Amino acid sequence: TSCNPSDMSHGYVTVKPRVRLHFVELGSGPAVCLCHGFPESWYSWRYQIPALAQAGYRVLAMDMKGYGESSAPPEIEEYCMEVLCKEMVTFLDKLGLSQAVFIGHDWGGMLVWYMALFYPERVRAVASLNTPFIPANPNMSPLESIKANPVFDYQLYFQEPGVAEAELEQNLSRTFKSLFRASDESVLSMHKVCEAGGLFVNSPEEPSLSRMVTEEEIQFYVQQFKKSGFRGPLNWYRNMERNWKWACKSLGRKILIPALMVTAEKDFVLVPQMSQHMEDWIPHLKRGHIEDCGHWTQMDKPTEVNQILIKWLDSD
Ligand SMILES: COc1cc2c(cc1OC)[C@H]1C[C@@]3(C)C[C@@H]2C[C@@](NC(=O)NC2CCN(C(=O)C4CCOCC4)CC2)(C1)C3
Repeated sequence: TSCNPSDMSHGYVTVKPRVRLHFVELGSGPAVCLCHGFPESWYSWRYQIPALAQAGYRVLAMDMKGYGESSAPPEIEEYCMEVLCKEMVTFLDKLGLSQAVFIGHDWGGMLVWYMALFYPERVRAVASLNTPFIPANPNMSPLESIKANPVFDYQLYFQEPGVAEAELEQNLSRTFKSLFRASDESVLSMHKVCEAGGLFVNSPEEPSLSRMVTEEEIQFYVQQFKKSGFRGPLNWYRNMERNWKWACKSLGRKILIPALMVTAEKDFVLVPQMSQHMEDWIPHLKRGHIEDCGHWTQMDKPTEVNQILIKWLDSD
């Protein structure tokens, strides 16, 4: 049901000089690669690694670049989609892996999406939790698509180096106790974060422990964000220009490999309606849906999650 880090097989792979990637491996069979979201760790797949291995799979759960035991280079440009995706491929190469299944959640959702577009020969199959695939529009700058959706106002507060960093890093134990909750325990409003001066502004001094997590697991995340900081994780937000430009090349291409889109009903930012037309560009796309389910899907509803994937991995 869970995973003891000191009971794992720990692996590391240098993909570039200052850049080594660490992961956790378990099981045999076809190779599955799990890529986490923000601000998390391979540990947030702790309910899915073991169930997946038992279904007959070679599972590799990752510390995405900038997190945990993976390297956190100081340059923002190192964090754009095009640079990260290529490093995934070098990753597969140095293990003798010709192809793989990729399954991403949140930001990791977007990464898994760029692989099936640009490197579909190494991608056996692709799946995403929350994150929808929406083709860029060549005539809407990214800062415009923020005007028309102020739910995303928080991205601007994130753009300035230093600022957002200070808030999340002053008291780490409060940050994760504040963030990792279910929708009905929420202590954040994404409405005018830029104006109010931050996120943890209307949030109590001593948050209560939510129902979903233990006082240990908060310590786990707390200690991982002690070596690297929040500079790395926040920079995944600050490459919107290049990502629009690179992405513009996909126009016309259609992913044709086996695919699956899974939405959650209490994610009020990565909202389900945002994927309504993903079938026009992905003709083979299967779907799933979960209810009562917020953002931290795997932690809230792990059994629903496990059943949907495993039924889909064995379908094709
Ligand atoms: C309910 O209230 C919540 C609100 C949030 C979160 C949890 C919540 O509790 C439940 C957490 C924490 C944070 C700090 C703020 C916000 C949202 C958080 N996640 C996020 O910002 N992910 C980004 C990467 C993937 N993105 C896309 O792929 C495309 C881009 C263009 O098209 C639209 C989707 C865009 C967003 C995920 C970031």
